[PDB]
Amino acid sequence: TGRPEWIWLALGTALMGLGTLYFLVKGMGVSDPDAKKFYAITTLVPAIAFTMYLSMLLGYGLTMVPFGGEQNPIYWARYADWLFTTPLLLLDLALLVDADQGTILALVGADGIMIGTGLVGALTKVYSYRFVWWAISTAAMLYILYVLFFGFSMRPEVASTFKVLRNVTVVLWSAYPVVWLIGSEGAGIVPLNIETLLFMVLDVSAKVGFGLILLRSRAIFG
Amino acid sequence: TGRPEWIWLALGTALMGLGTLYFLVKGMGVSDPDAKKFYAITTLVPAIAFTMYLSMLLGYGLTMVPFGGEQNPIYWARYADWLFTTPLLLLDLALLVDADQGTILALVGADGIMIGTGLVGALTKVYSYRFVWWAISTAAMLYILYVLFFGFSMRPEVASTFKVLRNVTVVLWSAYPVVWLIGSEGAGIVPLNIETLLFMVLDVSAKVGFGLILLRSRAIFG
Amino acid sequence: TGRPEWIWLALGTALMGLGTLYFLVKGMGVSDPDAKKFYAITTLVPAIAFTMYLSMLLGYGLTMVPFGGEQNPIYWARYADWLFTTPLLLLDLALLVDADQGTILALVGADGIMIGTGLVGALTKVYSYRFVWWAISTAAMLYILYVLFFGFSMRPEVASTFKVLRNVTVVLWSAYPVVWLIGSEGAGIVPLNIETLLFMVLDVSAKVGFGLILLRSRAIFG
Ligand SMILES: CC(C)CCCCCCCCCCCC[C@@H](C)CCCCCCCC(C)C
Ligand SMILES: CC(C)CCCCCCCCCCCC[C@@H](C)CCCCCCCC(C)C
Ligand SMILES: CC(C)CCCCCCCCCCCC[C@@H](C)CCCCCCCC(C)C
Ligand SMILES: *C\C=C(C)/C=C/C=C(C)/C=C/C1=C(C)CCCC1(C)C
Ligand SMILES: *C\C=C(C)/C=C/C=C(C)/C=C/C1=C(C)CCCC1(C)C
Ligand SMILES: *C\C=C(C)/C=C/C=C(C)/C=C/C1=C(C)CCCC1(C)C
Repeated sequence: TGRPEWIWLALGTALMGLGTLYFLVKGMGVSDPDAKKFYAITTLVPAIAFTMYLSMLLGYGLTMVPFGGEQNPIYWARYADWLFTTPLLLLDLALLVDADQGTILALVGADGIMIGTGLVGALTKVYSYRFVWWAISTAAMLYILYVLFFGFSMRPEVASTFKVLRNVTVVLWSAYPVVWLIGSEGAGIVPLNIETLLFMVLDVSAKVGFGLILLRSRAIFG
Repeated sequence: TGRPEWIWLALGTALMGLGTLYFLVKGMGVSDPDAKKFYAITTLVPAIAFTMYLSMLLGYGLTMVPFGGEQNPIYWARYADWLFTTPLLLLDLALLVDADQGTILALVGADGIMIGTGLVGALTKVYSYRFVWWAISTAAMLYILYVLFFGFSMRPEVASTFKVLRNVTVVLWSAYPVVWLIGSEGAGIVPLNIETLLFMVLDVSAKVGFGLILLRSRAIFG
Repeated sequence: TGRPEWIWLALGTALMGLGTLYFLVKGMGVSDPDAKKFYAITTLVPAIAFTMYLSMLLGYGLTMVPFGGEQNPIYWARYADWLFTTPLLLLDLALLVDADQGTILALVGADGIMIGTGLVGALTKVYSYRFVWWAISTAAMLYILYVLFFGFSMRPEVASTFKVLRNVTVVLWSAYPVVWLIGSEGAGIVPLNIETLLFMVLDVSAKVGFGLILLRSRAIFG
């Protein structure tokens, strides 16, 4: 359409949907309860992402926020996505290592704060304050990464899959705050169509890429 | 008041409240933990519905959405209701059959998508796109119905209650997308006071009717 | 800033943050899973409260609501806080007594209704109706207090800590509806800077005060 970034929202919509369908199919047959648990969280992730990608594509998930002397296009639908899919991704990890729910509770609530403060920042109309929220959200992200490495004898099946996925997580996830900082939500350094591409590549990799590594491994089974 | 559908929102408010009070009373005495679990989910359902019915009655849960060349009255409070009560109803079913949480996870997330996409559609200002969201929401509903029948040796107590409730669920729930399609959110075929009546009858049956069948059966006990 | 209540929002921000940091530090070392579970819920509470306090301080968590012939400043961010932290506080209590999840389900859903109806009332533009929602929210609160005393052989460690915390809860929590009634959301009896102070003292006591009593006791351990 009339938004130059439309193409990347369309690609992302498409990629998230085919990823959802693929994992849906693959999960057909599965009766292993544990595996059952990874399939559900892992298919749901790009399915949610599919709908929020679509909502951005169709314009619904877009709003204008005034700040720094301009009317800025903010895709808020990203935070509706992440709010659910980021804890679910952390859920895949906790289960994979069989995390005490006390740690799961810390991960999921730290995540909510991360995203919730992400969202507040996205929509705050006082230019400098946006970066205050970014910082707090970053701190929660840094806490989550802390736990990923430091908050955790696992079955050797689980170990190599866990370490890979954790590696993929820290590298991908750590990129989100940077893109946010220099893109349209932040200093306005990198234009919106480029930011959206960046987020499209991270989003598909962190959900569909992450999911293919998880789901093709017997780490997930009994 | 000045809205012809006021009477059905008042009736629904009333019926949901007396249903809540009745189940509250009935749950008095109960110490069976399992039964405890069905009473809580089952009383909470029309209690939430009570407040959202009230919010529509009082006008709070109503908003105007512009599309197809008119200003359309959309009761958004329905989705605030369903968002919580529909997974809770699916929760009553999963527990009753002792569903693996992997399936519960699939049901509850598919439900969120259903309602969440329902809501997006309700509020989208591009007339044709509303039906895109309707379709996606319908697909999630069809998936849920799939699991209800196909996603599941149960204690014979549970079986006859389960089958009845599942039957009631598929027939009632399948009616919601139709009403949405031809009523005010959709093609505008059936007027708002009639749609609201339809939704009032489905809502009370699916929550209070469903609940009386559940709660008068020993299916729920130990 | 230009809002006389700014000082109490700043104090509260500060106190909630240092409380979060303190509990974070204290939870360092902890490997007891159960204790793990109380630390996470208990640190998360003022961390959420910290961000919502900040959001009010910075003006984001503030909105104008028209009613009774004036434009009223309503801090909605309080309900975004309570929505998560009040069930979490009830969670600390249920676990401490090892509540059946059927009761936990009743507590947490009754809480959601309480806060959710609190919020509807806060934002309703029909002056008299606000007090209808207040009443319904109060009823849910009274139900929760009912369960706290009546909805529940515990390990004697847990007992004296439980009774104290429950006492602190009933007295603090019962004060919130009163402040709401006579303050700016309600009859407008007590000015906003005074209400905000009241809420700041309750909030810190119910979260940080409550948490210090909980976390310095071996009630939380194995
Ligand atoms: C059945 C399988 C293997 C995959 C099909 C699912 C559908 C979606 C695309 C699959 C690709 C996943 C790769 C994850 C990681 C990334 C680094 C990809 C970045 C995305 C950008 C475009 C790349 C091309 C593709 C269209 C596959
Ligand atoms: C104690 C018991 C049995 C019930 C009282 C609870 C209060 C609410 C009404 C109970 C009725 C439930 C029937 C569920 C299914 C439906 C098909 C009903 C459709 C509703 C429309 C009006 C019907 C009349 C009533 C006011 C009972
Ligand atoms: C390490 C410890 C003991 C505490 C430091 C955490 C930081 C925050 C303040 C701690 C105080 C908690 C008291 C809870 C109950 C209340 C009745 C307090 C009402 C608050 C108002 C101001 C009181 C002064 C303070 C700044 C401590
Ligand atoms: C879609 C899946 C991913 C995995 C999205 C992850 C997003 C982060 C980890 C986002 C982080 C942010 C931070 C740390 C700073 C404020 C802005 C963000 C919300 C983008
Ligand atoms: C209140 C309890 C019920 C049981 C409500 C159920 C609603 C559905 C199952 C609603 C479905 C929708 C779909 C499938 C299509 C888009 C519009 C709806 C949200 C009405
Ligand atoms: C921050 C922790 C607390 C413990 C906040 C508690 C708030 C209540 C228990 C709030 C109750 C309300 C009621 C009962 C009546 C309507 C208005 C309120 C939402 C303030």
